[PDB]
Amino acid sequence: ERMCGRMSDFCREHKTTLRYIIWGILIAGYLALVIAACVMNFHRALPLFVITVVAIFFVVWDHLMAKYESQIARFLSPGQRLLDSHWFWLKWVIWGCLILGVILWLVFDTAKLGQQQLVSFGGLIIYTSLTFLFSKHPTKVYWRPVFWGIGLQFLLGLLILRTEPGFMAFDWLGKQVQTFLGYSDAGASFVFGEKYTDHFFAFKVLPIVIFFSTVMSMLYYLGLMQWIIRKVGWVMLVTMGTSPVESVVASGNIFIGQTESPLLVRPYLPYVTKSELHAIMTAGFSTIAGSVLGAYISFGVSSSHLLTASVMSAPAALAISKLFWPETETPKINLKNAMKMESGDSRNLLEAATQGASSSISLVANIAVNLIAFLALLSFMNSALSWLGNMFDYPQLSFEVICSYVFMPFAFMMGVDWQDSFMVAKLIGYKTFFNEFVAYQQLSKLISLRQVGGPKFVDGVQQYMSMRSEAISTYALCGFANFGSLGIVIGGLTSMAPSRKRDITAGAMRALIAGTIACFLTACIAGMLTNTP
Amino acid sequence: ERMCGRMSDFCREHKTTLRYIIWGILIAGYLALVIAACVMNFHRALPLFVITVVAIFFVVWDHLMAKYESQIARFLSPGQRLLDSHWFWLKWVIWGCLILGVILWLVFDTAKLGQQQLVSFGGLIIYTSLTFLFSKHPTKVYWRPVFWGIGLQFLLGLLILRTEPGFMAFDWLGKQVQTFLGYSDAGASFVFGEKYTDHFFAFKVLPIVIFFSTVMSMLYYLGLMQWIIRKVGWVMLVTMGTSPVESVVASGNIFIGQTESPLLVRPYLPYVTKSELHAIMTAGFSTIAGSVLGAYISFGVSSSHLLTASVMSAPAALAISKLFWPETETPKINLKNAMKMESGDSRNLLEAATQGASSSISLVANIAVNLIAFLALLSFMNSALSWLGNMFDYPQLSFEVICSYVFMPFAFMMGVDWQDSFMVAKLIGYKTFFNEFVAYQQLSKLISLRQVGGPKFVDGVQQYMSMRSEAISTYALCGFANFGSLGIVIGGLTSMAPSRKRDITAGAMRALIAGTIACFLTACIAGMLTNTP
Amino acid sequence: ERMCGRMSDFCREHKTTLRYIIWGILIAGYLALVIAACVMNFHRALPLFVITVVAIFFVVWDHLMAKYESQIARFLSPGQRLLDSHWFWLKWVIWGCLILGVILWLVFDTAKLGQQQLVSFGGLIIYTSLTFLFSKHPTKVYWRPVFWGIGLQFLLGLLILRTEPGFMAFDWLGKQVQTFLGYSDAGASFVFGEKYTDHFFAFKVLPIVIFFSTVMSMLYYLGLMQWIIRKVGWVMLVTMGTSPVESVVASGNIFIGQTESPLLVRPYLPYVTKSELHAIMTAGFSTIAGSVLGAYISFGVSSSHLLTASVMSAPAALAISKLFWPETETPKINLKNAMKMESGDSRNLLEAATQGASSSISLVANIAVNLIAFLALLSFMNSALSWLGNMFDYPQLSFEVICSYVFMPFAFMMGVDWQDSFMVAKLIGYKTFFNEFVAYQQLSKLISLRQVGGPKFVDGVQQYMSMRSEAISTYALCGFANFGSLGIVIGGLTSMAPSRKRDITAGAMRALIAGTIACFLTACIAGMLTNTP
Ligand SMILES: CC(C)C(=O)OC[C@H]1O[C@@H](n2ccc(NO)nc2=O)[C@H](O)[C@@H]1O
Ligand SMILES: CC(C)C(=O)OC[C@H]1O[C@@H](n2ccc(NO)nc2=O)[C@H](O)[C@@H]1O
Ligand SMILES: CC(C)C(=O)OC[C@H]1O[C@@H](n2ccc(NO)nc2=O)[C@H](O)[C@@H]1O
Repeated sequence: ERMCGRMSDFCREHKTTLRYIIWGILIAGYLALVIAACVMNFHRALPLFVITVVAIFFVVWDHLMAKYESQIARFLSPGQRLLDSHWFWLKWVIWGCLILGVILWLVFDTAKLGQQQLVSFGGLIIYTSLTFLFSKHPTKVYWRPVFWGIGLQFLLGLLILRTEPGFMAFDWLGKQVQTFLGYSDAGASFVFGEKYTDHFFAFKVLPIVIFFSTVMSMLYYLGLMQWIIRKVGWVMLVTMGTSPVESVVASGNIFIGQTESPLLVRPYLPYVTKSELHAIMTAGFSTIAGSVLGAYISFGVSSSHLLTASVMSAPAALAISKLFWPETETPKINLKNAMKMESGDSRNLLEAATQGASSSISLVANIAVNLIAFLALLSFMNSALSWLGNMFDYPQLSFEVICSYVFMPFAFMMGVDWQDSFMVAKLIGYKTFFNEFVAYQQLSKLISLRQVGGPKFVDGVQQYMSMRSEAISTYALCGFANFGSLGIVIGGLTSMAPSRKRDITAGAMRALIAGTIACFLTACIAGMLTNTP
Repeated sequence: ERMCGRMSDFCREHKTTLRYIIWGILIAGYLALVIAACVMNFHRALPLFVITVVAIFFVVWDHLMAKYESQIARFLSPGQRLLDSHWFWLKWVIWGCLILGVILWLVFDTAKLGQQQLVSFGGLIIYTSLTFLFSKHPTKVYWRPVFWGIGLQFLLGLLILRTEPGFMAFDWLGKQVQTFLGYSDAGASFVFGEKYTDHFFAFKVLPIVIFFSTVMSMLYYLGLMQWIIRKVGWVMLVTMGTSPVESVVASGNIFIGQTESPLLVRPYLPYVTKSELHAIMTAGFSTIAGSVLGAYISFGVSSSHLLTASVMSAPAALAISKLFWPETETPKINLKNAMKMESGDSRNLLEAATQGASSSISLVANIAVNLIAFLALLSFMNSALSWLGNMFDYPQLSFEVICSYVFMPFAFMMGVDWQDSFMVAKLIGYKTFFNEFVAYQQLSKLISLRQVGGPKFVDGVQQYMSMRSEAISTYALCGFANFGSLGIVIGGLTSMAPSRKRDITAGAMRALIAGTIACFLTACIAGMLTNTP
Repeated sequence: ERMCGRMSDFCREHKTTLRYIIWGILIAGYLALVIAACVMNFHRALPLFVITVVAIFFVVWDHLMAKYESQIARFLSPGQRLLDSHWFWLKWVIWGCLILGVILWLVFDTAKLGQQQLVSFGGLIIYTSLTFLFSKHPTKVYWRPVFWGIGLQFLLGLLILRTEPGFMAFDWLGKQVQTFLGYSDAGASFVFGEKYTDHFFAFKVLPIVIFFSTVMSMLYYLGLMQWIIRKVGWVMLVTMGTSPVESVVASGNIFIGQTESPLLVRPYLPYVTKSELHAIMTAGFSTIAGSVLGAYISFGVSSSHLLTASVMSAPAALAISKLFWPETETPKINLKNAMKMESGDSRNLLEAATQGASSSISLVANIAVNLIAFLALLSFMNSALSWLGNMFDYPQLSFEVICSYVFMPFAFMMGVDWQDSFMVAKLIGYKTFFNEFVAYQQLSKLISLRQVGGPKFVDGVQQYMSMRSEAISTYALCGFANFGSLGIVIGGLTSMAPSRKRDITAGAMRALIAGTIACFLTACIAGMLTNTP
């Protein structure tokens, strides 16, 4: 017993020092492995060396910003005062310079590119104007979030699309995510056997979703996801000027699904204002999760375009949300509380993985049941429309025919050419009434038809559309905004915050409309930047 | 801003007028489409014209009954007083006339028809007498509900079976329902692939259930289901004299499943009396849902017989409920509250569809798990009985052999001939211990064997039974009354009304027995009316 | 009415007499059937006669012990007093005799058997010593439970393994269980079709689990399971000296899963001491449920070894629990309350079956989702380790390679030979990180490779291992202790006893360690007793 007591006392004395020493030893061993790998063959060790260098740089940056925050603020303070003193006259100069730059760039670039590249900008203006017309509180609107959101969308699109080094990186990331979800697919062969490929949707895709959920739970436990969310949220906060919680949610939704994104700020969900809740819902509807990215890339959709649309949607979502539902009440939640995100209660990484996997049970069942019901309803609608048309000697009437004409103006305003506008409208209708999976499947069929080659017109029916229309469709359809998703989001949010149940239902439909409009704005910018083939 | 305010004021002024104008314009457009279709070719447009005519007739009837209710009541009032004044002597005359008519009809028709058809009437009397013997409160019984229920069953059966125009309509409706669910069958190919036919029960049937649930939720939101329920409930109320809530529930169960039927009067479940709760459970157990109708028709079961049994069961269920558990306490719930049914809270039709689809998740899983467990138990029971019989040199002993002898008297009393009574008893045992699905499957196998033709007796074992026995089996087995299904009904009812859990548990078994007896009474009437082949 | 009243009075008078008479008549009929079967052919009727004889003997024994308990206690009392009077000097004599017998038995047998058999006893000593070193309260320990637990384990292993009559009985029981669950396998063909064999794990095994749950619920309602639990618990209580509640829980866990084990003493969970809660958790972690027994036997694992390990684990679990976390506070719960177990509230057997089947829905879904997630994580881990190894010119690095070296000492201390220690270590790592199912699958693959025959070494990689190593692996891996089960057990126990939630969370890891240590002790005993092939 005496030896046990002495050992306990010794452990108590050196606890912090022992933890520091063991962590340092582990880090030193990792560095030794890296240096040995570099010594043996640097070319093979290049990725590990790059990862180590970037990790060290980020850690040093974080430590410096933490420790020296006061000094940096003191250094920045005089500049802010000088700018404020001269701001009154200088604001007009800045605005005039920005307008002149916009005019010059638009004229030169878009005029040289062609007429269609300019209709995209026209559609962007039209969409922003229409959102302003039908706003909840038109009189009280803050234009800084809207203008900064559009500017950030433009800058990100310009960098990613007009620069080859930017273009390649997103393709590389898309390939990596596809490979990760391919690893996901293989693991599900055990449970359902090697004949799991027979039932493609139920066996591959739903385990893909489950594995993504488990991985996200594990990363949340480790504390990586939170870091990236904080970085992007700080960028949006320091530029757009939005509230902290809505910014954090918007940053999270880029790689998190709509259902699980509010869990980031669940503890403060009861106290959020109506505007912030509408912003949360709009961000949820306007961005897709990482799980579907692999499947969509597999269909044939471009990885770079998908990732660019996902990144660009969040600023668009916030801007459109602010313009649609401007805030009229003070925000109670503080920045420090919002940025802080509680880690998983799971004791160890494997418990976090188990808890993350278990949650997915409901989601897959809901998705499958909803798909079955809505596809059956679509078949019945097609049969009934065909029956009705036969009376008037037009037996070809169907859901697709109606949706082609109904949604054509939106496709045309986005910058698609006249002929392909109907085809894009069909996809937009499929995305609206049914989940985007089917619309992306149709788009992949069209892309395959174009790639194979052959007659553009087998008969008076067009078979495939141009590359630029495909890019614009990829941007437009990158969202979870569906008439079926409306119910599940309402249910989940009301479950998280029962007190706010009355508020959640009121703003859901406006949130869905705002999400669709944000997708349209992203498509407009992409069309404006992409050249005609 | 001023223009927006003026527009808002103008919209506020004409709100009701604008809604009326837009609805009228839509109706006028529909009428124009109908008239154009009739002009072009009346023969093709015949169904649309008939539907429009019947809809207009029903709308006008409803409007007139609403507006002129007081005038009609005033006109009816003197007749009621005159009847009441002379009722004392006239009641004996009416009863004697009814008895004489019953005697004449029974004698002529059944005596000419044969002996077996008369045993059906004998069995009807026997079942009613036995129910009266073992009533909860034999002294206090109201015979008007029982007599009116039997009379309505007889009238509906007579009309549907003995008249060709009545017989054809129910076949037509059965075909329509079959096609309507076939639309669901196709829709589930997407989720489970084109090889879904490999696993027949799990893939086709459960999506059939899901689609039926979604369609029922959508119709409930629109407000059609409620209309038919109100009409049939009013008929039963004005003839049988039962309480309003039980009548509403019974009318709904004709096309609604037992699990979802109480949702019609969910808000008033806490305050219902014990007798009304027993009536609800009996109505739930004695009728089948619309979802299984398509599958059962597909197996080979006659559509007209299935629909006729479903329609006839509800009056039988109410009459047997009243006789078995007569009410001894006053009914609190009013007619207006009961007939009024709150529409779905879903904001839009598609939200209603999603919510209806989501609820079905539990039901399908419960059905699958229960079927797996009970079929495994059946296999074990057969193996153990065969093992025991071999000791006594009878290795063929099995569940079917015992159930053939055990349930033979019930089959014989229903009017089935002596030879086929054992085969009907096997089906009755399968229906009692396991769901009606397996029993209908066996009946379909027997019907196919009869239709193919061949030896009636391959050996001393009979292979198939006569057509009339098949009809009586179709009537007898049209119910959801099973031992396995007892638990789920109790769970659902307790979930809806936690306060009444003690009342729910006490009366479940009696309700199940009452439902089985109501099914037997319907089978007896069908046997009485159907001629010997 | 008067006749009904007279009948009711007559029934009330003879209630108890009538019930006794009807039960006696049924028993007499069963006896007549048995005697007729014996008359016709005794050889065929042997099993039924044996079952009847054993049942009669057990009923008579229970009745006699009930009625004559006071007389037996009075007869036993003088012996207890005489032993207590002379215990002071006699205890040393007893301990010395036990030690001398242990020395003689160890020397004579093991020295003859070889070096390998003795390392198992050495490992047993090492494990006990290590558990004693790191005890929660090392100063205060009661050694009688530990010594008696080890003695009972040794005796049971000796009887079952070294005697042919004992060895055959467990094989017979295993075959019976395998057939009993093969009955379940057939029953699931209906729901999933005759092509259910295509998806082996999802369709066969999960229905096996469902059927086991249903049968266990039915037996719990009938009241058989409780009888066996009481008998074994009384044996453990009268020999080991543990508290009644922990003994009751441990005895049940032999054939009951960890999740449902505390429901036996749920009402008293709030008042249990910390040590008793630790014992409950340890017993839960160290034993497998009956459902997996059929599947594991089907894979090829020996039935006798599986059943022997399951039986032996509970005494080992209790002994290790007491040694690791000794009790420091008084037990409030009484023996009578603990032994008494409330029966299921289900009204009839079929309601119990339905309720048992319904409960299994969550378990199967959780198991499938966890398997998918963890297998995907394993694939990703193997790919990443292979990528890292290639940099250092060792592309074969993988999870198996690391776990072979990491867990080798544990395998060696159990008595496995040097060459097979690494192969056993891979299985131990699989069991620790993932559920025992995958480890047993790998063991079955190895057993099949051995049985088929061929090269022991296709190359410098060993292909299959010896029989004794397979037996030791079977003993070692018979547990539910996994890093993922940590969360599920904590959640389940905390759901039952919110008051003790903090204690449940505090003492989970120690129980998880103790379960693996107890499994290792059982494996050590099995290795010590099993001869080298
Ligand atoms: C799984 C994908 C390929 C699919 O075809 O499903 C369609 C619907 O699944 C919803 N969904 C999906 C993922 C997620 N988190 O990863 N949260 C969601 O809500 C979402 O509404 C979408 O429309
Ligand atoms: C689904 C059919 C084809 C089947 O084979 O399963 C039999 C069991 O399904 C229950 N059931 C069915 C439908 C419904 N609403 O549409 N409510 C229910 O409860 C019903 O009680 C019976 O026991
Ligand atoms: C079930 C078999 C076929 C399987 O492959 O999965 C293994 C996992 O199933 C858990 N399990 C199992 C039974 C039970 N009660 O009978 N309670 C449980 O928790 C337990 O954790 C184990 O690891």
